[PDB]
Amino acid sequence: MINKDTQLCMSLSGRPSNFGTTFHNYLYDKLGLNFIYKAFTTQDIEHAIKGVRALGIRGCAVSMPFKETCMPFLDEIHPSAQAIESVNTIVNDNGFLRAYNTDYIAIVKLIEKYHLNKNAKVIVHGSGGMAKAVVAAFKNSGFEKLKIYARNVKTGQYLAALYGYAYINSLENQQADILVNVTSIGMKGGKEEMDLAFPKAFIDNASVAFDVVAMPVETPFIRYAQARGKQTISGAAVIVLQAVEQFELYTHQRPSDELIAEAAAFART
Repeated sequence: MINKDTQLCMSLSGRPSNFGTTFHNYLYDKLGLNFIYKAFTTQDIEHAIKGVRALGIRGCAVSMPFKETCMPFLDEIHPSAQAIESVNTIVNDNGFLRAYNTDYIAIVKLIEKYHLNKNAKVIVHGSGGMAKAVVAAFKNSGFEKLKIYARNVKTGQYLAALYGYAYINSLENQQADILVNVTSIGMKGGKEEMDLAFPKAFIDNASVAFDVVAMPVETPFIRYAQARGKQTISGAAVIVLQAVEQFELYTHQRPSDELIAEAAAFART
């Protein structure tokens, strides 16, 4: 039951999804919070962000293609967003817009949650999407042994140079303990849906398979890792935790694990 004091939280993207509108509104209801959430789009990021401030909108998720173009209009870029020079979350504190990156925060949190060993050898396959957030999260968690495997050579080399890691154009001779997929390989509907993000021989020799692809959870990479009894981390965990972190920033409440799982189930539908 909306009233004048209800706070609006929102998202801005070139192609809005229903995930956050479903997920956040469910949790507001369950937690007794006088908040509503809606996804929006725009063709004018400048006046959209200036609008969020002027209208007293509390919270705004930022998606492609605005994660960098929003930044000139914000008041304070927090370390999560500084770490990868990209914003996915804005919190309006009485007109002062503070910027975060909860994809980065989520990845750091999952590294910790799964007790990944900073002495282990990591290979990241991919140079786009979540690659930068992944690479930075590992670096700032103290991992020194990481290689970026990617088909885009210049972007691959850049990411390695920026974070003090190495670039490889192939997997020959390489061993690794932690395999992370940040490509579109395995994505439902993609041309690479039924492809492996890493070769079986590589997965066999690894201990951890972390696939940032979220749909399906059971990509060929994840499924094979499970068939070999390896530890797995799925992209669904990333999407959910990054949303939870936004929710907590906006409302000052962290929902329980039980309610997050119900909300996630409500929103996958």
